[PDB]
Amino acid sequence: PIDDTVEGITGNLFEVYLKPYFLEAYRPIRKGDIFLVRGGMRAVEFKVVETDPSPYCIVAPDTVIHCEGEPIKREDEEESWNEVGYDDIGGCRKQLAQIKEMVELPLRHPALFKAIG
Amino acid sequence: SIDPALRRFGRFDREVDIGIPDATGRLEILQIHTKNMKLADDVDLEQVANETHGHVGADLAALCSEAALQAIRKKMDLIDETIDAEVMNSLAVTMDDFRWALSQSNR
Amino acid sequence: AILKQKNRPNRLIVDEAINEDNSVVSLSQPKMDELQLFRGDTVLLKGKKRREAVCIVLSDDTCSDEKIRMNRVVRNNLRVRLGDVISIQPCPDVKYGKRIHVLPIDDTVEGITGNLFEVYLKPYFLEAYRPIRKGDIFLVRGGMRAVEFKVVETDPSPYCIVAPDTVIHCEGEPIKREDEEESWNEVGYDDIGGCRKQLAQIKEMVELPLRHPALFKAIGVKPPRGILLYGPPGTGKTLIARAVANETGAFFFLINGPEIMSKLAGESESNLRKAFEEAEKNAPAIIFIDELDAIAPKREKTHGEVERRIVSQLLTLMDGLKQRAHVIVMAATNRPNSIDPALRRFGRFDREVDIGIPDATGRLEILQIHTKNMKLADDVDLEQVANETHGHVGADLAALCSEAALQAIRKKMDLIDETIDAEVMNSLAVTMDDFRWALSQSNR
Amino acid sequence: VKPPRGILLYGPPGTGKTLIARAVANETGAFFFLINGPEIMSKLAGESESNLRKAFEEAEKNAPAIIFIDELDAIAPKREKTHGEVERRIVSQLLTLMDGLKQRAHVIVMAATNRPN
Ligand SMILES: Nc1ncnc2c1ncn2[C@@H]1O[C@H](COP(=O)(O)OP(=O)(O)O)[C@@H](O)[C@H]1O
Ligand SMILES: Nc1ncnc2c1ncn2[C@@H]1O[C@H](COP(=O)(O)OP(=O)(O)O)[C@@H](O)[C@H]1O
Ligand SMILES: NC[C@@H](O)c1ccc(Br)cc1
Ligand code: NA
Ligand code: NA
Repeated sequence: PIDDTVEGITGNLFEVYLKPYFLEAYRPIRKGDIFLVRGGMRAVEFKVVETDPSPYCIVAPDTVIHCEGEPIKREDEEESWNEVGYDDIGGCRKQLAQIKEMVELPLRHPALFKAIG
Repeated sequence: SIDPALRRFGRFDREVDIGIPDATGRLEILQIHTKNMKLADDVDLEQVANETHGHVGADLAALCSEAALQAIRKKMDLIDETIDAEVMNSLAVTMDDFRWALSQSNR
Repeated sequence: AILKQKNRPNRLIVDEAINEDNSVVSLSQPKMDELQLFRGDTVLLKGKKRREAVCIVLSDDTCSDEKIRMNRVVRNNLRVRLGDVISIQPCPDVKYGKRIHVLPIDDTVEGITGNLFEVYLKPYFLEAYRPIRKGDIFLVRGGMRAVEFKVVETDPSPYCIVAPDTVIHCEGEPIKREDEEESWNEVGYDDIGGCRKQLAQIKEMVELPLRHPALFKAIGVKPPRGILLYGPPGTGKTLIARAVANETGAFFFLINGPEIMSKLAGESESNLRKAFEEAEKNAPAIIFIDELDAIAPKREKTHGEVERRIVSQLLTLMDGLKQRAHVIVMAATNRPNSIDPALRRFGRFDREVDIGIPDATGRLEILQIHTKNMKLADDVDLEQVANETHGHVGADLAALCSEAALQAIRKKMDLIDETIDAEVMNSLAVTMDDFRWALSQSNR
Repeated sequence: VKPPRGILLYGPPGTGKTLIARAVANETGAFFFLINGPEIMSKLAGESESNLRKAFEEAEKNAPAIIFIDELDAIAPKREKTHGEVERRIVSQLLTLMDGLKQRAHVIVMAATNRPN
């Protein structure tokens, strides 16, 4: 688990979050993946630190899931827990599209504006 | 109400109207603010969206919190340091909980 | 290997009294049948911190099966709040007491002189066969005040029935109110009349954040942060806020609008910030802002930059309140269209409750509340008083009751003319003529 | 039971409001402390508030006492008719002192105005 995302939770996280997430879903996963699971009026994050076979596999009914060890530090990883994104915004598609266009070049391609007047 | 000199060329050069959502937008907002909740089969978020004319996103977010807290209050009685994940993950918010929230008049 | 049942039928949720007597608890009739209890039976109640109480159980046709009605004296003796759980069992083996020892609680008898036993204890126990337990604190009303006593021993021990033959001993060092958990001069929901529905709404709003604060480090859902109470002056807005703090066990910090605004520039803002920090440090807490409009009028009605700075400071402090766990801000105004609308934004004052003027039934309840320490003559007709006080608010009715009592005293200070005597005060009756005199004055 | 704490006397100038307050103090043997509105408001910022507070403390120290505020409206007009933050501070100070009056045993405040509205 990623430490900040399980603070204030107690109990069996595996049974509550990981089992339903993977159950008969045959999810493909890769070593180094960070994934988000929702339930219980919160969201928790986990990191895939190893797989066998390596470095990716399908999590199948026979797959054993190990969860023992030192929790991951959220500051050491790139993830979106509790960060708002466009997926958190409903019912103003056209206004958001306008704003996206307005900021695309200055925020995503800033070097452009030392080339052009 | 703001100082019109703020709209001069090179200051606030663009304006965008973020209005009130329509029924389809309200449904999307309700789906966003329940995505971490367990909703019972009888929850009809489309009905909630249809009857919340004029509400904005903050109103809908407050409604969803109110419904979830009502659900908890109803099932804190039969249970009464750190809360347990299995308890929280099996609690379902029901249509009755949304109906209770929609029937309060103090917001 | 070493266990026992968990969902026990004798675990009940604590609910408010309908019968305000210290010795009585009420159950539903089906629950009494399930537990094989009968009207008048003595029962043993178990609460928190291994506290116990002995009471007489009666049936009540409005009690939910899973709840028990008990007054605030019994709740304190059991160390429970409304909404907590107790257990109840039959207590058939209670004997008539040979002797008991009781002591007064010091603060509650200050300024009284005379024989407290004869004035308070004798009428309280007389032919009532009250069950009592060692360690009980109980409240007795009369003489236009309330006094408190502690049961420090009983024989047999640790509980008995106080019967006509029981000897009551009262000699020794008075009990220190600070060493005990009791409700003397603390306002509760039993001190509030004529706004049952509004109080029920507020109770629901604060239940989880003030009573179950750990919940909100488990879940991402947001509770109410600010509750605005609207209504004319004197409708009990401060009373409600205080009562909710007391009944939930929350720290209570009062901010009074004029007091903040009497300060110099800068000191007003420091005092607001200090209030929120003290509340956070003692959370769960309620901050109550009395006369909010003195601090936070609409920008139209501000004629100064120091006044605008103070409103802005309050807005910023409300915004910080999410970072302050288990703190609820309640605020009161009688000019709701007068306060700054930015106060109603999501995450500031998110809820509003209209505390209106009471109706005739509510006025009667208020009159009963404000006469509960008085001796009322047989001819006092509080229903008549309630019927004729249309438009009055709680403060008006409280003033009326004081005025009637002082008129009664003036009429019987003449025929008598350092410390007043309990027997004099406890035998003085307020009469209908005294209420009629009060109702006929026009100078309030 | 609570006695009256403050008594407002209303009437045109010269109808005996000060006379009444003085006479009640003398006939009851109460200490009498006069606060005159214009005199308070002639003081610098801060001195007005200190003088109000000092009046209530002296009355409490000599109780039973009557504080009489002559020309109350010079100190405590409606917020409409205040054109300054020092004037609003002074009204607020008086409100706070009245609220403290329950903690000051046997002190009655009488006040007079010819503009009660
Ligand atoms: N609903 C009520 N029940 C009992 N007493 C009340 C009620 N409302 C007001 N009072 C009495 O009026 C007085 C002032 O009430 P307060 O809470 O200060 O009113 P507000 O804050 O609304 O101005 C108190 O003595 C209080 O007991
Ligand atoms: N009712 C009265 N009886 C006798 N003299 C009065 C009366 N009312 C006013 N006066 C006289 O008028 C003068 C001023 O009265 P004062 O008490 O200052 O009035 P106010 O305070 O109402 O302005 C005093 O000399 C006082 O004796
Ligand atoms: N001094 C008190 C002592 O006489 C006494 C002890 C116990 C009991 Br029960 C009553 C009285
Ligand atoms: Na991170
Ligand atoms: Na105490």
